[PDB]
Amino acid sequence: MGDGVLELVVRGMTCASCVHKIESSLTKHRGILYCSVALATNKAHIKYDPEIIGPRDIIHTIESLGFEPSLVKIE
Ligand SMILES: [Cu+]
Repeated sequence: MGDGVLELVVRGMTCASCVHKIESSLTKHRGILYCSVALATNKAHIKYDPEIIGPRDIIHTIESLGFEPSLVKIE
């Protein structure tokens, strides 16, 4: 219970192809309520249910796509 959002700076992902790579690849794992990623600040925000899946798992998941994630939550 209780939602959550976290932003990770995803170094490597930096064109529309990479955007849709992350976004589409994310929108399938349980926990993910909403993804979106933006290249302007090379950020990915994953609105994951902060219970069943953790920042670790998101890190590994994004790493599997070939871009380096590190949690920040800027805004
Ligand atoms: Cu790209």
